[PDB]
Amino acid sequence: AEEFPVPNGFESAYREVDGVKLHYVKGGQGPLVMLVHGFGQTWYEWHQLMPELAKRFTVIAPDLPGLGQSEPPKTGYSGEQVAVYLHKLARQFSPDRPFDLVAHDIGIWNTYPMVVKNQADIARLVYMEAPIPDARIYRFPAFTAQGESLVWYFSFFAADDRLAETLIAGKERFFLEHFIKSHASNTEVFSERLLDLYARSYAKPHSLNASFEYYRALNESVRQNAELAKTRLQMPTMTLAGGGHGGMGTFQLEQMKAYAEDVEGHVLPGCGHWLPEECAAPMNRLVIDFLSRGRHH
Amino acid sequence: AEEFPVPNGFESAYREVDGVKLHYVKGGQGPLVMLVHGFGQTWYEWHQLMPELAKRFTVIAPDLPGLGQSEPPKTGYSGEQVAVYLHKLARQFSPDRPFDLVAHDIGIWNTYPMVVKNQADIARLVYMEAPIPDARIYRFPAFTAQGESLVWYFSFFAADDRLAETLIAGKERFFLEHFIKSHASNTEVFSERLLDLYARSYAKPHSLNASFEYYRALNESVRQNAELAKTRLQMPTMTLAGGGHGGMGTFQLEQMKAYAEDVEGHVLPGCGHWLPEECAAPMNRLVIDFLSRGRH
Repeated sequence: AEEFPVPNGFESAYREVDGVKLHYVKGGQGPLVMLVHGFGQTWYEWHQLMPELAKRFTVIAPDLPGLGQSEPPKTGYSGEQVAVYLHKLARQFSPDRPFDLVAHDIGIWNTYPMVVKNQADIARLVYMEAPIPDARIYRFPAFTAQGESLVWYFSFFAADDRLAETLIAGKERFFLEHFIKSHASNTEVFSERLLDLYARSYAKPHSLNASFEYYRALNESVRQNAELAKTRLQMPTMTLAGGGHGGMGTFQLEQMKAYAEDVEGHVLPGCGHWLPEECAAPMNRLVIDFLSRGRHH
Repeated sequence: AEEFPVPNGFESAYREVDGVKLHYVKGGQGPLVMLVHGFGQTWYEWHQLMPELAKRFTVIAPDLPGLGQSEPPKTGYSGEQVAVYLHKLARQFSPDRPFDLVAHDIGIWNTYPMVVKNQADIARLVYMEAPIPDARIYRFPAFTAQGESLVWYFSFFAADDRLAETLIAGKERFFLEHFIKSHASNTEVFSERLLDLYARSYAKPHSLNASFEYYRALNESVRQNAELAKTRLQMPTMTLAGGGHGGMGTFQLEQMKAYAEDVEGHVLPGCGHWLPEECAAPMNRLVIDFLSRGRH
């Protein structure tokens, strides 16, 4: 079965990596690009970008461990642990050449450690719409003069007693629509049909729990990254952020400058957190152009 | 019926104030002291303090509009709106003399405007365990290196789509236990019985909604207070805060220094947010002694 429709000419498949069955969707020919989704979603957030990239690259979009159709991690949910699975997955398809990486939201948390620990394996990097886990996350506000803040939910999801799963179980579809739209500028792209697809996936009990385990491991990820960040990233990097309601704005590039020697950043006006869906045309263009500076099919 | 047991020598009663039926528990004789509860609770949080205070004062403990056995406000849930009800209630019982005010948690939000606007009516003031709504609240962090922060709940409760009611309905007891214990140092004082009583009260649909409407009005209250704070408080004031897990620590007094000319503060080591229950004896002593400096 497939939780989301595969684009024409792509295949949905699985690869066992360190005892964990990872789902991915793959298509195209050429150098490898791996696209890594974030919270609330699955590989499917990339489905509009994938066909365009596949004209020039071999494209793989995995489901994060525990989310979509991927099994939960056997080690743990900290960035360094999850990054092992994703690095090994990518290297199965590109064992002799570096690959490109695009990541959104917690996709960043789950890839940064393998990028910094295997810099020669990463040709070009695109990060969008989330902080790399570090001390900066403790400076975000609980509450704002406009209402709910961007990341108060970090505390909700990290809370003990299974607070989040206990409250959200059975109400996943309601919760996800609120979470997504509250972090959006162009809310209209989130049709009831699209929200139904995403909600059905994360409502699987192991996926609902997995989602929150990423946040329960956040402080550990921060501790890991404090050490890792002693070495800056050397490969070409691009950051994207939304400039509209729900977006990270200038924070994305400003933090990345501390991590990367070679970074260019863009803030997309009228776009919130969900760049691939809210602002498909400009986001896809920025990504395709940036990756196409390097050798491609 | 009664949601909580009334102490001997006290009466559970109601008064209409601006078309809203307010519940309160009252006892004692002497000058008036009004005790105002906060979120997750009702007049009952004061039930241990009340008999002691009633030896020297007339004591009234109202349920906030929409909570306990009080009807929802017919105006709104902003601090200035709610304060009118509480001010007029107190004046029904103390028309000719200033009265004392003790407030905890959102009881502070719901009283500050009537205190600053009617200073001649307020003899002495005790505020514990919550910020007065102002820009300082925007500095509290969303997340900490130890896990959940103190006030991420402000965003959860203020969120639209009835986010909080929708997620919490059917799980009111579970949620309230987590909320209370996560903000406590002394969790043992919250027995299954006590938690049952508080949960049943705030689970009334209109009370569950009322609870969060106070937070949905918080930014409005901040804006209101920005104007009101141009006038400093002149009456003798005491602040209390918990020094343990869940408490506000030094914030309470430090904020109050910006508001009040005459203020003393205490931080109670080993106590969290729920001072009247977690640390009843020392809290009661400090309140009684502070208020007994005035004629009683």
